[PDB]
Amino acid sequence: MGLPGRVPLWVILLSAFAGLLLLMLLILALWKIGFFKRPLKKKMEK
Repeated sequence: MGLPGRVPLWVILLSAFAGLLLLMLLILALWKIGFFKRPLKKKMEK
């Protein structure tokens, strides 16, 4: 066994799709660490 090192066009899709998962998770991950860093309209009643 051993491929000639070919590069399947899918590599771009399979990769782009693979990296998308992390690339998204970072953006979403921040949001959790972001939104959470912004409490909604504090309470009142003094």
